[PDB]
Amino acid sequence: NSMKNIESLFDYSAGQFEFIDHLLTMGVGVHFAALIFFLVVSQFVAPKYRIATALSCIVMVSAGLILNSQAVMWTDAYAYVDGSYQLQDLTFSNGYRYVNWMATIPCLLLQLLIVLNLKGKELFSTATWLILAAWGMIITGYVGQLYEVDDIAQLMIWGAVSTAFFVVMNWIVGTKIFKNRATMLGGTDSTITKVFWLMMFAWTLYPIAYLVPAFMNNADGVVLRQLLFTIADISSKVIYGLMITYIAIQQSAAAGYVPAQQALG
Ligand SMILES: CCCCCCCC/C=C\CCCCCCCC(=O)OC[C@H](O)CO
Ligand SMILES: CCCCCCCC/C=C\CCCCCCCC(=O)OC[C@H](O)CO
Ligand SMILES: *C\C=C(C)/C=C/C=C(C)/C=C/C1=C(C)CCCC1(C)C
Ligand SMILES: CCCCCCCC/C=C\CCCCCCCC(=O)O
Ligand SMILES: CCCCCCCC/C=C\CCCCCCCC(=O)O
Ligand SMILES: CCCCCCCC/C=C\CCCCCCCC(=O)O
Ligand SMILES: [Cl-]
Repeated sequence: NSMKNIESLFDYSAGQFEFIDHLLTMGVGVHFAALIFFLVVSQFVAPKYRIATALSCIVMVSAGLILNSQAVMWTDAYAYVDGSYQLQDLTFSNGYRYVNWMATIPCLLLQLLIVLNLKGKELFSTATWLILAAWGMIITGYVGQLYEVDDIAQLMIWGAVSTAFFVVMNWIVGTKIFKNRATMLGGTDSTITKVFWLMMFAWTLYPIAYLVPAFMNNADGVVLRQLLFTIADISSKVIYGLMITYIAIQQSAAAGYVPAQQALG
């Protein structure tokens, strides 16, 4: 997993290396700061939607820990020798991000179905096919990135299969959204449409980072990839969670829940 990724192939100047480390540690503070927000505001959510904010708290920490682990692993592996940071130990890899995706993605999707006001049979059903679709996407994508150094052909083929799941996944998401927004309260039938387009954008940065080894196989591609993941993380997890929370609170007010009615006031 360490020799299979392109990061183990290049030396990095002090600028490139300190910039990556600063990206990873910044994502930590952003997520753990967001955690405190999602934690505090969960009281302003009616019980019907409160799980939606608790799932954001889980994502914030699941991502913050992996990011924090990525930073420490980033430093342990490289040592400044003769004007450039050089690989010293095989401990860094992007594979740990994919494991973070197996957990955060089901949490990001489940809280979307909760603000849409699904329940019972359809919730457990729609939730089962989206996760198995996301898992199939994450796994096929994990196998392909194991060849981002040896077999680029395999990366493409596995990337194609992973994209097949991605398309099917979003098709189910969009279908459920536009077939259930009329049920949403407080005027959130418009906000949920915006969250969807936020989804379609942020989630599409990952496959672009997945392909950086194919069109920019250099140290500046390693920096571009992490910069892409950083933009994607902050949008698919933080901003996405803020919109989900705003929707959760808004409907809580419309339903007559006072802590949300006084919070928005
Ligand atoms: C040889 C390797 C095997 C190739 C196979 C891997 C490719 C999978 C892609 C599409 C089919 C799977 C998706 C089919 C989804 C049908 C179920 C569904 O979508 O229903 C959900 C519903 O909208 C909510 O209740
Ligand atoms: C490896 C490449 C394989 C080929 C893949 C490339 C082709 C992509 C085509 C469509 C994307 C669909 C994205 C999902 C967009 C949301 C669709 C939706 O919301 O559902 C329709 C709705 O019911 C209407 O009102
Ligand atoms: C941290 C949050 C999320 C939603 C991570 C999401 C990742 C993806 C949607 C990755 C998608 C890929 C596809 C479409 C095909 C190439 C390989 C990937 C797994 C990177
Ligand atoms: C309520 C407080 C909100 C902010 C959360 C706490 C802020 C923590 C700040 C930095 C993250 C700590 C982990 C980064 C490690 C830095 C050293 C390294 O490069 O590995
Ligand atoms: C591969 C694993 C498939 C998982 C299937 C989906 C499981 C989702 C089950 C529900 C978890 C969230 C429960 C929150 C519901 C809130 C509504 C209520 O309070 O009754
Ligand atoms: C660690 C928990 C794993 C959970 C797996 C359950 C989800 C399975 C979904 C579809 C898997 C499709 C990927 C094909 C596997 C072959 C790739 C390989 O050889 O490693
Ligand atoms: Cl991530």
